[PDB]
Amino acid sequence: VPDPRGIIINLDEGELCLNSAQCKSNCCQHDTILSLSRCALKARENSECSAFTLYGVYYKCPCERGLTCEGDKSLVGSITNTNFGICHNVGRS
Repeated sequence: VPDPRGIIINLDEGELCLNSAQCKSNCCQHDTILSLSRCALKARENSECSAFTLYGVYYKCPCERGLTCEGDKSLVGSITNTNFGICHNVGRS
């Protein structure tokens, strides 16, 4: 009996997900506070990205391989959870 098989993951983007660690592209995308979440792709250069990640669903997914999330301010009259950085090519050498 080779150890307990609890790691049942690997789902493509465009399908209904609970957390972000279930899809192949680790990005369960939140439909703005309502919580009906569907998987998506990671962010590209000059797009909004979440600089920290939890064990769960994301409002703006993190940056691609070699690019950083630039999370310095982004609070132009803040009431909801709308505070995000921009993807740029700093995390390489």
